Amino acid sequence: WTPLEPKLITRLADTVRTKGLRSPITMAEVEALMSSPLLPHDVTNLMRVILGPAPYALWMDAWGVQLQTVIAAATRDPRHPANGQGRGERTNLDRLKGLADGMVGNPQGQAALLRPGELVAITASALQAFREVARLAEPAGPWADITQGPSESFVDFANRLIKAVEGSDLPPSARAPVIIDCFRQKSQPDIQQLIRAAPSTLTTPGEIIKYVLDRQKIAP
Repeated sequence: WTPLEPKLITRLADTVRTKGLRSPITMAEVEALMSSPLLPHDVTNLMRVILGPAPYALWMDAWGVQLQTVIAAATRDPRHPANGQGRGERTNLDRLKGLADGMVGNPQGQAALLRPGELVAITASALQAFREVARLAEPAGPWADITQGPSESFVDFANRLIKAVEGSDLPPSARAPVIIDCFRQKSQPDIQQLIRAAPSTLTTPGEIIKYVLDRQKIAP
């Protein structure tokens, strides 16, 4: 786990802003730092600094497509650098994500696992996702967009929310009440009433659900 210096990125991003986020210099400056390969996690951290958390999420969406494009591209052209080595290994979105066994929980080891080149793909793909956001401008939320539905399980959804919050720009405290707050934010009245009727002795993304589930039980 190698923490990158945001101060440096901040200075670079500062120039981008001064030059205009919608300006070309952005790609130049961004390409300057990104000139080299990096991790996907840091990519978000970097972009987050360059672009607020609002547009950050938008970058994720574009990043997803950009990443997918690389996967399909590699699939179409058995000569992609993001590929293990040949058309045998073949690149994967998950792999580029770093969820591959041996890569999860290990950034350095993950990069060392991923041949030299795929990183660049992420860097470029990230740059592409950036321009996508620069073009757009929608104040969307990470968890704000996440809403609990009747079609989707409460726990299943809660996981998606928790996972979102976990990978969101929140302080060391908002990562608990925000998730639960989300539930009592919209969700349903039945569930809402459960949370609202919940005890004031617990307020974490675990006991709240555990309690709700404990209450839900199985009448029928």
